[PDB]
Amino acid sequence: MADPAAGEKVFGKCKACHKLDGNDGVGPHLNGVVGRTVAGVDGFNYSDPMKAHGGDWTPEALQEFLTNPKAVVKGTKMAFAGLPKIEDRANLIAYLEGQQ
Ligand code: HEC
Repeated sequence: MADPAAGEKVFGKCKACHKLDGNDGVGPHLNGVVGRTVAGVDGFNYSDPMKAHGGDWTPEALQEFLTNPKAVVKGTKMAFAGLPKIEDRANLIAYLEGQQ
């Protein structure tokens, strides 16, 4: 279950906040976020528990952060409730590996 064309319609839930193409806006640019540090865009103003995490966004840490953002980063400035199916986050993770 890694379909990148289905991850474009799931990324329509993200793309009012997050762009990919340099702009930022409400959330940062996600252009290769799979394998980037937590708090990893030099320019965007991040929250305290996002900066105190560090490390990396793996295709596994993103799979439970994209369904409960406040369970993995407790007190994030990301105003997002969660994705429901494991196919929704796995298809989006397959999209923004290639589409960046
Ligand atoms: C606007 C209401 C948002 C929606 C909808 C989504 N996200 Fe977002 N994202 C937003 C903000 C304000 C932030 C920054 C949080 C902070 O600490 O200041 C974020 C952050 C993410 C991140 C972390 C990126 C990093 O540089 O470490 C990820 C990985 C992220 N958001 C992913 C993401 C996806 C894929 C969404 C759609 C399913 C999504 N966000 C929605 C704001 C908003």
